[PDB]
Amino acid sequence: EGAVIACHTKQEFDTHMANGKDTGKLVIIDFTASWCGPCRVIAPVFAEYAKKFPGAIFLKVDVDELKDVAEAYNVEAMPTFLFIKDGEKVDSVVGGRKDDIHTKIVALMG
Repeated sequence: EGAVIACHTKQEFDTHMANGKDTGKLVIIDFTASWCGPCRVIAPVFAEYAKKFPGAIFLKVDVDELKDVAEAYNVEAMPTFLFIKDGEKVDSVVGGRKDDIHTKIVALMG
């Protein structure tokens, strides 16, 4: 319903990722951290993108909660936005680059 889904377990992450893959929707993951200032700044923006693009799935993964998922995706700066289509990584934005994130959503959705 145009909401950011906070994934608190790998199981939670995987079920939403599978839903995206299955339904052909773009999935955007915000790899974030509670200690991260830049993450805080971009958080409400990511939430507003979720409302703006109800046809895409917006996931939030706290890197200290899901250390294995962050590792598997090679997250090495915070925040990192990964773009997933058909289950596979297709793009990324490193840092709270508001315009770049918007541009990439619009472009990858169509």
